[PDB]
Amino acid sequence: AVGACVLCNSQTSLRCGACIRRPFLCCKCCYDHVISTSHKLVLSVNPYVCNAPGCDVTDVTQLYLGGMSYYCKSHKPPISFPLCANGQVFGLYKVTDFNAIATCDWTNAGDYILANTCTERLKLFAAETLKATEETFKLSYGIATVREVLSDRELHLSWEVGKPRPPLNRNYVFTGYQIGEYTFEKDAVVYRGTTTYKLNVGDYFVLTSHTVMPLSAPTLVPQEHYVRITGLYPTLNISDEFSSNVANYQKVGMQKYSTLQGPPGTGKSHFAIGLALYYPSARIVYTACSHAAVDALCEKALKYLPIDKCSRIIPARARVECFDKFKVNSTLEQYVFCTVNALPETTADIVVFDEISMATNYDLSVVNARLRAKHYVYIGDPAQLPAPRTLLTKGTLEPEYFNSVCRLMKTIGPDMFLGTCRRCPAEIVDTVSALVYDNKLKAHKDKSAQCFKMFYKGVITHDVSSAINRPQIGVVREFLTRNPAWRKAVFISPYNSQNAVASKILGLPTQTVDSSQGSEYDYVIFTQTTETAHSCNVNRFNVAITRAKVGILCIMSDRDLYDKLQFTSLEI
Ligand SMILES: CCOC(=O)CN1CCS(=O)(=O)CC1
Ligand SMILES: [Zn+2]
Ligand SMILES: [Zn+2]
Ligand SMILES: [Zn+2]
Repeated sequence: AVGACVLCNSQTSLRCGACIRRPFLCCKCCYDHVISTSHKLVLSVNPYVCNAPGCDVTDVTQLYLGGMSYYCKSHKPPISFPLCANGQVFGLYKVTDFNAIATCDWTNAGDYILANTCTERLKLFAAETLKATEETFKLSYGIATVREVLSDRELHLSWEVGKPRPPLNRNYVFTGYQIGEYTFEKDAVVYRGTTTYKLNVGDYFVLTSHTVMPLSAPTLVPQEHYVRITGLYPTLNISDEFSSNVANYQKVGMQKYSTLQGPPGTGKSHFAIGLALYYPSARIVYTACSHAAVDALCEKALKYLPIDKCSRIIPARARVECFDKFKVNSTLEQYVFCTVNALPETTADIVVFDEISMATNYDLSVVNARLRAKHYVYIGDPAQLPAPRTLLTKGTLEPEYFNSVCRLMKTIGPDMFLGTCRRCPAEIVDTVSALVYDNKLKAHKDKSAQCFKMFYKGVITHDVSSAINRPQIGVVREFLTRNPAWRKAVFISPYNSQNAVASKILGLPTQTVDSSQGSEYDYVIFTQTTETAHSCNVNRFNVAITRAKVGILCIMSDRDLYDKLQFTSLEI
């Protein structure tokens, strides 16, 4: 218990006992904390509790130092000094924002705003506190037990009484009982196990509540600007394919860390892999939160980088399927592709962190703790989707508050901006450029004349809280009969329940906006489903319409976003 203060680093024996993370607080900061919050328990080698037998006084403001022990007002000896006096709490080696982070329930957007506008040490305290809160909230949910096994992909569940039921979607991953991780989609429910096991009745599922480790490293290391490219050796012979990013790869070698805002289809993966061709002797660790984002970088590296110097790090507890073409778990390879949670303790000449809007400050800090690099490159787009904040239910989380990297890209601007979209028909590029990019995203493709929009509110039904709009799926069914080229389209919507109904009626492959991020399809059929803050979110709208290479059909509920779509309007 000899540590450093989380607000001014002043060494102390004091730790707040009411805080879920028990931060070390100095004599002056422990006081401003206990005097302005319900948090009154103070800890050291021994807690600040009354030493008199059977006495339950633990409030530090009601306690005194009786020589070597602590006593309340009713038990203190004549020669006793209060623990709280002169703006200090008695201890060895003798903040409004710290109080709000220590006592908030993380259900409001203002909680996340603060966790990102506060000092660096408070961002790590905020990130452990939030993650610990999120993990103890997983215990609140009830146990699901297999009642009847219908087939190899359908079952019927029996839920625990008294405890709420967690939302049935791919967002929530259960642990079977240790028969492997499992997931469900909606009394006919679909069951998907990470490990193929002959489903037994009586075997139950519980959400994987993992221990929240403390954070040591900052979210962002302190910025360093250099006059020359440092520790990296460029090629003079640089492939014409990657010539557009040569000035940007040099900016990467002349700064400790750099930010790259890359709208959809502007060449983020190409920039990331081309940085390896530009610094060809440099050891690069490629990281992202999801296995899908690490795999998309693995796909781009298979096409340009030597496959024998590549390695895909897969955690021993292999959850879902991964990239198979690289030698697995060879930590020492020049190119290592790995998710943030599976990152080994290693060093690199460059660390590339992709899909930065999906990172949390907890993820940012983990990467700085496991990887010691000469250069760090953060690639993503703050106009794309952030990580789901399971506790947040009141207020909207704006892009400048997703993480430190996004906060920077939205305030001081990004260091590098990929300004030309090569994926989308110009109708889509023109819509999202005006919507989220201040008219600075340019269209490489021409207008495809295959981008359509329909204003159809339909009928909104609900499977618990996940929404369905059957008349919107019916309008799509009518459209498909008249436009059979759209047979190979991917169906996208903001709700998995709309996607389950569209899968059975249309037969199209189905994807939620959130799971479609970073993917591209020739044709996209999007039904807005509802007029909610979730379905009207401009970042989600931006991701939804930028998945299409050739054509898109948008069946809209919101007049604002429908009027903003620079598409050909249809009728029926
Ligand atoms: C030369 C400086 O360029 C930028 O900062 C790029 N900026 C364009 C408008 S945006 O897409 O809204 C935010 C990114
Ligand atoms: Zn302090
Ligand atoms: Zn506290
Ligand atoms: Zn007492």
